[PDB]
Amino acid sequence: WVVGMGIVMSLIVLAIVFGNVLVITAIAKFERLQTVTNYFITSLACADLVMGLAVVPFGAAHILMKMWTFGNFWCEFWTSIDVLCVTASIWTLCVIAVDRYFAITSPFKYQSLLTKNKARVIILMVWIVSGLTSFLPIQMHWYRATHQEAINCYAEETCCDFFTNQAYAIASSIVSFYVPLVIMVFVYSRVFQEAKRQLNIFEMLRIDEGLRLKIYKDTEGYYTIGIGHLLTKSPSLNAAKSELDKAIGRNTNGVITKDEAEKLFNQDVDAAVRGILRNAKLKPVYDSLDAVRRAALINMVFQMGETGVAGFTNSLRMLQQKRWDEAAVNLAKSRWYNQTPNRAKRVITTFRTGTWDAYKFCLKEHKALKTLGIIMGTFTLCWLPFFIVNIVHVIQDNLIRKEVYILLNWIGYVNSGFNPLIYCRSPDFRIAFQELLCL
Ligand SMILES: CC(C)CCC[C@@H](C)[C@H]1CC[C@H]2[C@@H]3CC=C4C[C@@H](O)CC[C@]4(C)[C@H]3CC[C@]12C
Ligand SMILES: CC(C)CCC[C@@H](C)[C@H]1CC[C@H]2[C@@H]3CC=C4C[C@@H](O)CC[C@]4(C)[C@H]3CC[C@]12C
Ligand SMILES: CCCCCCCC/C=C/CCCCCCCC(=O)OC[C@@H](O)CO
Ligand SMILES: CCOC(=O)c1oc2cccc(OC[C@@H](O)CNC(C)C)c2c1C
Repeated sequence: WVVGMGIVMSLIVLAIVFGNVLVITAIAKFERLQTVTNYFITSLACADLVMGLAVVPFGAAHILMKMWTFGNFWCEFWTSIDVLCVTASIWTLCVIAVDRYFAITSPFKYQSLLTKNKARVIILMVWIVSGLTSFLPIQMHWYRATHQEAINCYAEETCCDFFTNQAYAIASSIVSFYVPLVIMVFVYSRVFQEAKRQLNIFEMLRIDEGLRLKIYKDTEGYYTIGIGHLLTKSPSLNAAKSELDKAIGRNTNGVITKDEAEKLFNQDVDAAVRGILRNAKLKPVYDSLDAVRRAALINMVFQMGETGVAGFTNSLRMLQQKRWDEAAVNLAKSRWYNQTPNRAKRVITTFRTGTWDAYKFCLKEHKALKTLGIIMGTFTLCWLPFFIVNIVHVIQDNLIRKEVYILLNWIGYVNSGFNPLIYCRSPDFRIAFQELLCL
């Protein structure tokens, strides 16, 4: 049965190396992925690669042989490297957390304030400082316990149990794990809050309309481009090409850039708003509404125009009277609900709750932030037990077993393999993985 562990432990090392060398190379070779965030992810993957190559294997040999085989020097270095990788990870995660806060609050929503060069420096500092705090206390022997069971393990070359004194145990854990952990959970929950608060009509309509850069057909079969910019009701592609050229002011050939579609969208939302205040029936309702329900109203007029939306006379009467669940029932009784539901259901829910709850993690940059959060969340779950039980061993020392300790450490080790999987949520990372896997 001890063979079982051997296979189990060998399969783990491989997945850590395979997975992480993939992530490293994906970013190194593909420009679409050479961003500040992915620079920090490289720092993360590096730490898990050194973990898999230099750390886990000698952890498996230690367990399976019930002894150290590698002498005192590598015993010390193995420990110092191990601690480094865990520390450099969590601070890198804390940095990712911080960088995303400054991005989401800056007018340049979703893009880092740091330059690529600036990001290289932060990483280098993280590694240098982590390299100090990890190696130095160990080479200088400041970590060491003085009780007999411990001093015996030191003089014995074949023993490499991590015995420390309670002072270092507290000091190392707080500075290495707890401080960057607690900052990261507090800061990143605040980035999640900013994403949701900063949601506006432009992102809303970008979610339930998409962006296509070449001429397509809507669900009605009318020619459309950009973010739901209708070209003509006519069923002639040349008439649609004719309208595009006039709307942009150049020969387009039925294709546009992201810059050109953005100002059509900006004119379209202006128009739907200008329509609202021009219309007799729509004007009052809009004023009565909070900035969120207002956005839902614009959304509709974007899809249907003022005349069509003013037709919901029953429902418009109640949004004005703040009777939210009564309007929502009358909006479901519609051709609009029938025609397209994935989109209507969201709009109605917005009118109902007055919240963005229906649009959570629908935007690409928001899906991107969720992934990062899943990395962070998983790292916490995998390591926290170990570190909690670490510090419980300092207070009442005779409560946690060596078997329990080692096992909780291995729940940590196995975290070095989860990131590459999680990154399969990113479409940019998928296309990258398959190109590299030749598929
Ligand atoms: C002490 C031993 C065991 C581990 C040390 C590994 C060192 C050499 C590695 C781990 C992580 C690495 C960094 C991670 C990725 C960044 C960003 C990249 O755009 C340039 C290189 C740079 C700046 C790397 C420099 C070297 C680095 C610090
Ligand atoms: C004890 C053993 C595991 C240590 C082996 C050292 C390895 C992990 C280090 C030493 C130099 C490092 C590399 C130096 C900089 C490059 C270029 C960068 O664009 C991506 C990271 C990458 C590819 C690093 C990956 C990790 C690396 C290969
Ligand atoms: C159950 C878990 C088992 C996991 C099974 C996986 C293990 C396979 C072996 C990995 C060794 C490491 C190989 C490194 C990865 C090679 C892929 C790669 O990086 O390719 C780049 C190349 O295409 C540039 O052009
Ligand atoms: C016993 C008291 O614990 C710590 O002081 C401590 O602080 C730390 C800070 C960061 C990383 C740490 O390593 C996690 C484990 O993979 C180490 N692998 C063992 C076998 C040494 C530690 C440790 C063990």
